[PDB]
Amino acid sequence: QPPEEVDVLVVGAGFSGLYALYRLRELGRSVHVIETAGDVGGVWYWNRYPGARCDIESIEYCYSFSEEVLQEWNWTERYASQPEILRYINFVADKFDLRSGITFHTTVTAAAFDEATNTWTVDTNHGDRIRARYLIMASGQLSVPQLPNFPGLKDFAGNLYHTGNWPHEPVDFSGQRVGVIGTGSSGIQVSPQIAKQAAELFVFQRTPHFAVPARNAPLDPEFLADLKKRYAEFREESRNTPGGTHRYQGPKSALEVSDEELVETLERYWQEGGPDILAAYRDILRDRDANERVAEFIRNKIRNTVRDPEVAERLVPKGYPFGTKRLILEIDYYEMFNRDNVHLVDTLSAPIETITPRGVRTSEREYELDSLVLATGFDALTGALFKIDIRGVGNVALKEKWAAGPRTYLGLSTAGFPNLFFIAGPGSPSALSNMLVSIEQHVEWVTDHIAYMFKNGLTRSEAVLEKEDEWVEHVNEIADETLYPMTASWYTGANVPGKPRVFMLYVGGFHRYRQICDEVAAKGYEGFVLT
Ligand SMILES: Cc1cc2nc3c(=O)[nH]c(=O)nc-3n(C[C@H](O)[C@H](O)[C@H](O)COP(=O)(O)OP(=O)(O)OC[C@H]3O[C@@H](n4cnc5c(N)ncnc54)[C@H](O)[C@@H]3O)c2cc1C
Ligand SMILES: NC(=O)c1ccc[n+]([C@@H]2O[C@H](COP(=O)([O-])OP(=O)(O)OC[C@H]3O[C@@H](n4cnc5c(N)ncnc54)[C@H](OP(=O)(O)O)[C@@H]3O)[C@@H](O)[C@H]2O)c1
Repeated sequence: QPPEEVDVLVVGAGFSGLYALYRLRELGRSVHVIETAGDVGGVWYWNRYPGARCDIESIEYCYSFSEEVLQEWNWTERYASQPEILRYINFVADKFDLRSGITFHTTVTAAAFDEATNTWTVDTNHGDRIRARYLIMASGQLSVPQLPNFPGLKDFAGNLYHTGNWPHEPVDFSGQRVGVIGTGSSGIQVSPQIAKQAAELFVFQRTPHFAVPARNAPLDPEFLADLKKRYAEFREESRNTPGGTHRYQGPKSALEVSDEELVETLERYWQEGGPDILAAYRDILRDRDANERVAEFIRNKIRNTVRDPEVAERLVPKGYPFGTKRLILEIDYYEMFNRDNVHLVDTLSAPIETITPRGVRTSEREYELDSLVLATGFDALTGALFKIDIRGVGNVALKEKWAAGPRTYLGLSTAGFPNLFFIAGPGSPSALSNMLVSIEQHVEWVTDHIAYMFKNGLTRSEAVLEKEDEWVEHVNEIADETLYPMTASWYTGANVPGKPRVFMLYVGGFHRYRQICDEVAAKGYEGFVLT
């Protein structure tokens, strides 16, 4: 049961909300959180599909705000499984008694600024009404599942699942004819797991995404002990990087090197595994010819992975630059296609027409299935905010202001909507980074800002409209220096039909972006109106 007035409300109980709750307490503030879900964890609470695993390594993908948590906690594998990560979150939440500051089972529905009192009044599906000086939107980047644009979906007789709203109690596909739609990270992760239990597996792929080997391994518990001795320092280094990790920044250009050098250099990445390949060369995301050279190498690796060249060629990604859809880490995925019971249905030759109660109809045949798994992604970046009637000055709706794409200052706030902050979302580095580094800066930067308003006894913080536009024009200016906006991905909005095709994410580098937020805060929050 939620308090009637509060200094700051936080929506979302994943990494972001939890940390905001922790830190606002530290700074002597009344703070409370509302979360749709039954318990903490966010993505790692929702995404229980089998195979679910982080793609940034354990030693990197973690909170660094607590010397205690760094020293105590023991990660076991190169990449944490979803259960491992959920325990981690449960551990941190227990350590600081965080639930006491959280309402669960509660979806927020509407929020509305009030010029009279400079406060947000905020409503829920339980009928709660809450009044606050600030509202922190920590409701995520990949949180509202999206479903494919297909008729007959409610007719399917068998069992229907989305990977981001997966059952809490494990599913049995034993001896079933199972189908998966979507071959993004989710579809690539969950598929080899089902391949192992199902009688026959049908993988319905549209556009092939580029995937490289994870090469998971046990963590050497002595390497973890040396590291722990300099943990704070290790992390501080990851903060001083474009991507938030120790990924080496290749100084050279993909074009300047010989064919022989390109192969040997990319081969040492392919053997090691992980996503560091993205930065093998300075200009992979800057030059069509550079990219193409890297893209081809990866393409051949794929062809050598599958025995049936016909089926191999169907997996090769075509028509978009390498890296401009999110890069996926695979484990035994392409190898899966060698098994008698695994079938790759290519929806580009043969588009899906409809879901029948027996299964899936493409243009060429019909497929019969006991279960259909939807690994079709999310209403990315804007989706969770959009489900919420957010109204600010002049009764202006958030949804409409942003219909031509997100409009923000530093991604952190928007003109016409004072006292409102978005954690790790459009206009900022957000997902183009180890999201934990993205999430800490933002929680800190916002929370420092709230602390600053109270000490100086102010009550109203708004983005100057000119700066907001200056910023937005800046984000698209740099986006267009790269290869990013030239491909239909969730970054653009291209998976939600009708959504405006614009690249939603800052591309300058976490490092660069964070020194801008620092100068800003340093000059007393330049580009804001404070009263
Ligand atoms: C399957 C998956 C795996 C991931 N893998 C990686 C990875 O490899 N590396 C990486 O850096 N990042 C990864 N990400 C990105 C991920 O978003 C971040 O890593 C991070 O977990 C985000 O945490 P968060 O607190 O910002 O939001 P989330 O974890 O997304 O939490 C948002 C919460 O807000 C709640 N919520 C939303 N709207 C409302 C509202 N109306 N009312 C009440 N509650 C609401 C949701 O239920 C959810 O619990 C992954 C994402 C997914 C989907
Ligand atoms: N290992 C990890 O670290 C991990 C795991 C899961 C998620 N994530 C994060 O969250 C993002 C989501 O990954 P995701 O796989 O869940 O979602 P996604 O990347 O958006 O994948 C969408 C997939 O579903 C397909 N699809 C969507 N609509 C379709 C339709 N109407 N008909 C047929 N196919 C359709 C897409 O094909 P098209 O390409 O042709 O659109 C693609 O194959 C990831 O990129 C990453 O940022 C990370």
